[PDB]
Amino acid sequence: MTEYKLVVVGAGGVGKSALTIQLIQNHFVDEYDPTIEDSYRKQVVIDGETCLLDILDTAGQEEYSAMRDQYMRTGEGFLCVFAINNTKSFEDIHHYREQIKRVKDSEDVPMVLVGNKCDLPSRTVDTKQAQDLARSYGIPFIETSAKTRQGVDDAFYTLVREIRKHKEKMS
Ligand SMILES: Nc1nc2c(ncn2[C@@H]2O[C@H](COP(=O)(O)OP(=O)(O)O)[C@@H](O)[C@H]2O)c(=O)[nH]1
Ligand SMILES: [Mg+2]
Repeated sequence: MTEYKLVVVGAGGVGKSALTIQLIQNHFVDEYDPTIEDSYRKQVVIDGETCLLDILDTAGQEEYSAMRDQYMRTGEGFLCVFAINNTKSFEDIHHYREQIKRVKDSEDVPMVLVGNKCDLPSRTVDTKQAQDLARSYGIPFIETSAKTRQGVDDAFYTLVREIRKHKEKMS
């Protein structure tokens, strides 16, 4: 009955699509056209509450989408995703958070920092690094693998729990 509008953002290749599809369909996609942006819905139970997750997997294509606009402005929570084997994608995080702050005109937007691909040994971004950045933003940090499903539910559900904290402060 309660809906949650989630948006997944981050540099190309970090695993935004694989994480979303893992969440909704419980499998790991080998390849997914990096230009495809679409929303995915799933009814789930989180801490005993039935809700519908309405999740926008962004792809960053300059072509107009009225759905995208709607989601960024009405998006209640955002997953900011980098890959632990992609130093540049971690450097790109701040750009994403800053543009979310602008859309919401707020420094307190429900948001979670996600370090994806944590099954890979070629790690270049250590946990303390990402934990210190999330400390600065005042948001949770979760390490995930869309391949093995580690942390995937935790990432999306933690975001819902952040939206709940926000919603109950604002009223
Ligand atoms: N090993 C590993 N590969 C991943 C993971 N998540 C995504 N990938 C792969 O990384 C590539 C890009 O993922 P994709 O979801 O298209 O990233 P996007 O551009 O952010 O949407 C694909 O080849 C996926 O199979 C992960 O957690 N572990
Ligand atoms: Mg994609």
